[PDB]
Amino acid sequence: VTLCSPTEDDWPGMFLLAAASFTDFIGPESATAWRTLVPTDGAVVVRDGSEVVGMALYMDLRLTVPGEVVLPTAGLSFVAVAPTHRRRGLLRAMCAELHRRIADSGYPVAALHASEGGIYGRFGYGPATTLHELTVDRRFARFHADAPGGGLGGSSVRLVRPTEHRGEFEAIYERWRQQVPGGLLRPQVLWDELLAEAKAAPGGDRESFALLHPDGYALYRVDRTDLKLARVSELRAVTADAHCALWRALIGLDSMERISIITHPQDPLPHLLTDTRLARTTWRQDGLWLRIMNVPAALEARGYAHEVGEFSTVLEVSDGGRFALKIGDGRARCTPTDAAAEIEMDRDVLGSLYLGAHRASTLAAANRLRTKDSQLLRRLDAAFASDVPVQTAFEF
Amino acid sequence: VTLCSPTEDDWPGMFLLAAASFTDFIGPESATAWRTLVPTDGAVVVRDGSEVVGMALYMDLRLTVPGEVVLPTAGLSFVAVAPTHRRRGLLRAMCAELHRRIADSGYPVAALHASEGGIYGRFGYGPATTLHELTVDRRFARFHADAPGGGLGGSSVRLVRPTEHRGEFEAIYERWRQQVPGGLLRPQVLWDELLAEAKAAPGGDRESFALLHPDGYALYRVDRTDLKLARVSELRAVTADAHCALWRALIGLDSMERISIITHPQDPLPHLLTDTRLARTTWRQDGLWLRIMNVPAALEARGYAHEVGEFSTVLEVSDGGRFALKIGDGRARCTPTDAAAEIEMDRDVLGSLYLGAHRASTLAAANRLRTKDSQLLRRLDAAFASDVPVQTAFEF
Amino acid sequence: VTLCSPTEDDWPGMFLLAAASFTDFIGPESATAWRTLVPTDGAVVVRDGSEVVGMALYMDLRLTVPGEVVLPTAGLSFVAVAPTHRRRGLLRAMCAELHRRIADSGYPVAALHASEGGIYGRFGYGPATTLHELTVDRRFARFHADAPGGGLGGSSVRLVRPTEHRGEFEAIYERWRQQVPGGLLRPQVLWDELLAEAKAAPGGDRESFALLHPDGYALYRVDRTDLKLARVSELRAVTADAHCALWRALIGLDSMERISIITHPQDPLPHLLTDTRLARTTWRQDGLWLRIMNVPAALEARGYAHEVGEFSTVLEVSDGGRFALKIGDGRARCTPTDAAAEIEMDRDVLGSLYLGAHRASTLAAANRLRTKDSQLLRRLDAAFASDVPVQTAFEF
Amino acid sequence: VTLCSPTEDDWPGMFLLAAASFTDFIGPESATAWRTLVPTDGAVVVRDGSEVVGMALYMDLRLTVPGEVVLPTAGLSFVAVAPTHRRRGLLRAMCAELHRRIADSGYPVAALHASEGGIYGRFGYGPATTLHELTVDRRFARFHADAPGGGLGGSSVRLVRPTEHRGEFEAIYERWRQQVPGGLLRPQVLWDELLAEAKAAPGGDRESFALLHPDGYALYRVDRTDLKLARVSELRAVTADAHCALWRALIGLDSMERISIITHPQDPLPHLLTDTRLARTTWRQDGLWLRIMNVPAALEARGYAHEVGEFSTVLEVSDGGRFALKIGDGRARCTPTDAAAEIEMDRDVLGSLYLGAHRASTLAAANRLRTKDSQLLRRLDAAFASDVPVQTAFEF
Ligand SMILES: Nc1nc(SCCCN2CCCCC2)nc2sc3c(c12)CCCCC3
Ligand SMILES: Nc1nc(SCCCN2CCCCC2)nc2sc3c(c12)CCCCC3
Ligand SMILES: Nc1nc(SCCCN2CCCCC2)nc2sc3c(c12)CCCCC3
Ligand SMILES: Nc1nc(SCCCN2CCCCC2)nc2sc3c(c12)CCCCC3
Ligand SMILES: [Cl-]
Ligand SMILES: [Cl-]
Ligand SMILES: [Cl-]
Ligand SMILES: [Cl-]
Ligand code: NA
Ligand code: NA
Ligand code: NA
Ligand code: NA
Repeated sequence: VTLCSPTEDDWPGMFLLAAASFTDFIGPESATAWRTLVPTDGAVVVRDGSEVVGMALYMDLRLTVPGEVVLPTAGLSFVAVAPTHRRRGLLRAMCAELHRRIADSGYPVAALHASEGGIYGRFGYGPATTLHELTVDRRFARFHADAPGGGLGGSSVRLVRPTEHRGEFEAIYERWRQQVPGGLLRPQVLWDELLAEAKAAPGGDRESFALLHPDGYALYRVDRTDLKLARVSELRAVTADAHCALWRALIGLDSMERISIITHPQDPLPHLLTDTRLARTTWRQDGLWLRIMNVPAALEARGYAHEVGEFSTVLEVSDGGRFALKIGDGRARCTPTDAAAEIEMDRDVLGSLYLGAHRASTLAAANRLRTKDSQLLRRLDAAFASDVPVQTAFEF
Repeated sequence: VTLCSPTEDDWPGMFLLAAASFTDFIGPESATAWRTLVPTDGAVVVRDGSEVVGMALYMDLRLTVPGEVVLPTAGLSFVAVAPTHRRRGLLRAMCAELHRRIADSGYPVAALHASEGGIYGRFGYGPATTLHELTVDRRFARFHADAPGGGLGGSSVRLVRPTEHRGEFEAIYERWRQQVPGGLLRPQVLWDELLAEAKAAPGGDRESFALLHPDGYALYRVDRTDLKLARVSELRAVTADAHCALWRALIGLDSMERISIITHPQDPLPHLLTDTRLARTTWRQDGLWLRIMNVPAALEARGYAHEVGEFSTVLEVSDGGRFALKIGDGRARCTPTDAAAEIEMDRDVLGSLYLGAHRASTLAAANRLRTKDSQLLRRLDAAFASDVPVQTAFEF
Repeated sequence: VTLCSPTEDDWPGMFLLAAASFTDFIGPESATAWRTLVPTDGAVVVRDGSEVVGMALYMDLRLTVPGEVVLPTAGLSFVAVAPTHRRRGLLRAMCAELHRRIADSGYPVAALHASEGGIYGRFGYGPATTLHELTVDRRFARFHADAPGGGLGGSSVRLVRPTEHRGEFEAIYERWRQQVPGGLLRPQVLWDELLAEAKAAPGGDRESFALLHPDGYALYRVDRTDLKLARVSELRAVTADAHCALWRALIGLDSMERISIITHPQDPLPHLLTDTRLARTTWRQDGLWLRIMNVPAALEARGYAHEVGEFSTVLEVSDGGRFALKIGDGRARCTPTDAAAEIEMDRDVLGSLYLGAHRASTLAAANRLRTKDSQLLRRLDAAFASDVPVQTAFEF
Repeated sequence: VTLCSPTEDDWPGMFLLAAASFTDFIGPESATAWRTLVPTDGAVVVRDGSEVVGMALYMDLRLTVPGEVVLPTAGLSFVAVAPTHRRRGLLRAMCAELHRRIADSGYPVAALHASEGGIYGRFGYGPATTLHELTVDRRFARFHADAPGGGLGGSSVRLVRPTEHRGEFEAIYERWRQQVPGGLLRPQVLWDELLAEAKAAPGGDRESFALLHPDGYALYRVDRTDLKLARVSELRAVTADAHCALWRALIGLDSMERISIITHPQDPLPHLLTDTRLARTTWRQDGLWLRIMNVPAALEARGYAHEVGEFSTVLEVSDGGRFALKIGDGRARCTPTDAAAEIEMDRDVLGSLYLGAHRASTLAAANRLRTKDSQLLRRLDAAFASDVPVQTAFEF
């Protein structure tokens, strides 16, 4: 049982583990496009001797954080252990090796999407964004008088084929991802992938349509089996006008009973309607998970709330260092100290605070975050809070 | 069609409308206990001529708001129009008369629980609290190492019969309701009611049990039909230790597969577990709705966040007045002005901001709240935000 | 195995067979009220030796037929064979004995409600009325401009308790049953029974409410388990105005999603709505079954369509006689003949034609009704057709 | 927003609206075969400026009406408004333009199949045929002694592949459609379409089989997911013998639990069985909708019942003219008058009466049809009634 970087001979055996480990496996044709995002020495395999019984890799990503700051981010993916090799500490050995390489490479944070919620906490990953499915019964949906874009004359929104308006989607997404915490750069090869999934599959998904505004788009398709449900796969809106305009078009899908979308907890859609209760939360789950690789680099890189007045404290991350933390004028200075800790937390808890999805007060109440000063707790809450609500970009 | 205060002759006819309008009607035996909370001239009936074709009333309540401030609150309830008299503007006439009496009586706010989400917005009520159902698959549930009360020696929690420990529940609730925004005073007659529902009913609900801590309780019963589901009807915890201790006991119900509870979005329970994903949000909805009766009285009565620095603005409520609003040191001064408005909103939107459940930024994005100053929006957000998360007390 | 009229000693043993044979058995308390409708020698029991292993009886009923003519009718009911005695020709022996007594007593027709659709055809019973369940999604339901009772001012309909308005229901029903084919006289003891079922049962049915017009009523209750469904148990309307008025009230039940009713195929309700498709047929089945005991007496008693011109024919009922049938001026003369048959049918087929529910053309196409003259078929169709659509009164 | 006849440049944009508006869209390959049935100037498009935001067309059809009379019929289809352009009166403008062209072209009637039951009533369309789904549990099904084709010797019915017996299906259908009200001429291109859908699709429908008699056929396939259900897509029988013979073969499908078919309310199938209750009505809905374009032309073209004696009246269609109507010897004469109206109805109500599906008495009871003479109502009922029951041909 040896842990190595895979050669080109190892990949056929990795795809077999992938096929047997992930249901959604789209096969080696689209594996070619995701492979370009893996750097040299981005991948580890465990061989028994011989076959592949374990793999993990990371991809080079660009993650937007509060203050419209863009961090180089190691995206962990394709993590699998063979059903023949469970409870052998392969995951722990592979994660330990990639984290070593990620840190040495100079990535301040790593990120992943979790197949289960009970695995990644112990390797220092905290859930950092919340997926929030809204299902609108669009037969009852009436827009509030206050709602934008209810005036006479033409609609700004067009119904289009995705593949004929690639340039415009790219441009709108690029604007979106730079202004929103949780935003990821989407490279050309993932746009090739996205627009390939937009066409109908034999005995599979139905054809995707697009609603296009100057400052937003919505990709959607009718459900395979439930022909009265439209699923919005992706809605990117740069302005409140574009968001409302796009939803007026989606509520216009008069052959549908229900529109569902996976969005964020602060989606304004419910407030656009006369009955806020028509936008039912049907599903909630963790989205992006964050491991803070370099605590000082990460805390200094993001912006903080300007409303909270300047304050200093000593933060201890369990096995992650102890730091004098000074926050004022929406910037942080984070420097080594041996002074007594005022705040203690595990590294995963910091990940969960970092994009403003979770409040320090909430984590404190569960004793995940320890301090003996309630004032300092209120000040952390306010500082780490994100002006622009955190959203989830795309699964990787 | 005449609108009057009901005499004792009108009540038999009101109960018939209640029976035909509300399914959960427990009949006139428990109507005697809710009737004590209705003041003289708290009720209006519409007669056709003759029978009752419309009714509405309010009850005298005490609602806790941010800053542990307790407001006299008109609780609207028992609102019904006969199926024979729809679309006749009876609701609008009854609401207009009660609001007149509520205002003249000197209540700064009114509140209700909504049977539908599309009715009460137009009479100035805004959803102010969020109900959040968590369903825990307790077969997988393991408490995090950080979680309080995992040490050796005795449990602090006892399994008891509710009716034998009334005094202790009352005391714990009284402590809870005074420290939590959304808290309501529960008078003796509603404790009589609650402990009567605690016993098993023939072909109805099963027997309620209680878990009792010094600083918290949980009332729960097994589901009528699903015998592997335990429903927590009510969990009141004054300390984080009590909350964790009570949940360790509930996760100890080893004959159950699932524990469900209707709680608030900031419930720390998910963070007490090694797998946060085991506490699934199964249901979300509006809880308490708030109509601000006197804008200056209400805005001046509540506490604000100490973290935001002193700031002044001019708020206009549509048909509710225009005010110079000055917030600093967690207090507000709200005085008449004819100066140009900086913020505009309908009266319902103010209700939704008032207990900190909804962010001004969110409502602004839906154009329910208008300003041309993003800095002022950030400052409102921060100020109106509640240190202690808003919870829902009991339905009325 | 001996077939006899039961003595008062036999009844305890009949109730046990009833309990074991019919689920809906309400027990001997309400068996006292149905027993009054059984004449002396109206009942047969089969004893093994000793216990009751078979029973059947008939009740004295008054059935309205086309031409507002009221026939004395033997109502077959309480028909059961013990599970220990199947395939022993007990049903055939009991039916043969009661039919003998019914004929000798001078009843022109017998009737029953069938537990299965494959039993009673061979004893000469034909399905004569059609039950037709309409389920209205009342959230979408809007009344057509043409619909009666949409004007300003008071409603004619009142929401009442059934038991407080017995006299008025009785009177309206009595008017209804005399003008509608399928109508049955409802004696005092069955009104006692109906108004006893109107009150709520512990772990059973919910409380029944009534909508009362001068010329119609609707009894309804909310479903045990589905709390958004209202079931209309009984709607009697003497005028089109009363029918529309009552449905405007039922569509006013704003807490309900769906109203269901068991009605007849020609119910005008769908045409009262802007969308006829909102009144979905959810269920269809045979209602009342008819055995013509005396062919000439029955054919001469009912009225026929005045529109068809006078015509003569020879009808043969298989083992029921052969008759010269002359129909003109909406009356029939039916006299013995040995002349060649022009029409042949089994006795059950005549039952199915007799109230106008089924067309001779339809039964002819299935070769249940034989003739070599298509003109005669058209003339039978037209003659037997009922001006007033046939309805089902109550189950017995 | 301009309304025009589409050029060949407009069609790509029409197919995109079709794809986004109709789920069942089979794509432009089969759009080529339906396009041949659209005359020059049979189509209208609405452009925004530019893209297609609205379309509607009509096809040249031949509809059989009572008296085996065949009318030229404008078949409205492919009617869609873009979700971006709702509530802009595009449907009303397109329907107004096509109705103008249809009338000027000299079509006496137009017809459509409705996607919802609440749209087309206001443009003068009445539901004229009833779809009636029967589901037979064929494990219990035993044919009555009276049923044709139960004798010894060979079956007349053969199990065949559809595509190998096109000529014979065509011939039988052609005979069927000329003798049945609701019948449509099926042109060669729709037989090409029907026999292309008869073969199995990858991850789609299973292979269609045919039962072939000299005087009837039944096309059927096993359900995609429910492998114990056979769906009869189409059963055409010219004689009662052929209908019974085909059903004896379908009840012979011994691997199936259930046979379902969409048929008409007067289908004799239930009467072919010993238990009529085995043929359960599972579904009912409106089929073909009829707009009478020229009232006199339409009323004079159809045959009437010979049984009703000669009678005269004055019919007023709301905004459709007023006519002296004289019916006798199964023919109508319909001429202009200013004499006082005896009958009044909207144009949609006439459509609903025209093929005999709905009775004037039923529509009168809902006040859709006004007269102060009950005798005249009985005479209309009898006259408009169809000897041959009305069936639905194929959806367009
Ligand atoms: N990284 C890749 N992603 C995808 S699509 C998103 C899947 C959802 N997840 C399912 C399990 C939990 C995490 C999210 N496809 C592919 S294919 C492929 C990789 C990859 C990883 C890079 C190496 C080349 C092979
Ligand atoms: N006010 C009362 N409450 C209750 S229990 C909570 C019901 C849930 N709601 C269901 C509908 C929406 C609002 C909440 N029971 C009673 S009984 C009664 C009153 C009353 C109102 C006071 C007048 C005496 C009669
Ligand atoms: N005749 C009676 N009816 C009823 S209620 C309707 C039952 C539905 N059926 C269920 C099975 C198929 C027929 C209809 N209850 C009773 S109780 C009783 C009799 C009786 C029959 C008369 C003799 C006294 C005992
Ligand atoms: N007219 C056409 N029909 C069909 S198949 C029946 C569909 C069911 N409906 C679904 C919605 C309600 C009405 C019935 N396919 C096509 S494809 C096509 C047309 C068309 C209309 C003619 C213009 C060429 C394009
Ligand atoms: Cl999102
Ligand atoms: Cl709560
Ligand atoms: Cl009925
Ligand atoms: Cl059909
Ligand atoms: Na809005
Ligand atoms: Na914890
Ligand atoms: Na009407
Ligand atoms: Na037959």
